[PDB]
Amino acid sequence: VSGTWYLKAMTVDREFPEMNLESVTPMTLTTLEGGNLEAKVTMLISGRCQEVKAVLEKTDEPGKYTADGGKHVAYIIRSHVKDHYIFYSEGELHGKPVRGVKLVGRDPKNNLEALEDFEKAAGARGLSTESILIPRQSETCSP
Repeated sequence: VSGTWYLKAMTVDREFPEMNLESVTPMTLTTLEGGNLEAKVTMLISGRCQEVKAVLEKTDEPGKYTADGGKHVAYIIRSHVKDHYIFYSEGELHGKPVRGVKLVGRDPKNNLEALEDFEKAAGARGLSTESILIPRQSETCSP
């Protein structure tokens, strides 16, 4: 899964209306020695370019990862649709609990079959009434 991916869809959390995702850059996934994953992506949130970087540490359970010393737990399941993955995670952001589902794919273009799969995952996670944001794609970040 190493290489470039795109954040194609995501459930929006009601806990941080102060944080609005305006645009997102491509995502770079680099496979760490040991089975871990490094996800890098820059997000234009409320005017500022935030460079995000997460180190996903493997666990005894396939598809399950942790980060920030277990303070963040994530599940990465292959989508029924080729070149897509459904990402789910629970954690804390600024001391406030947060969880969401994200759709990532090799191609930035909208794929309705993948979106349907993503929507089914959001339903399974208990987030089906939350807003869904199909983010604007950008090659770079600039306010």
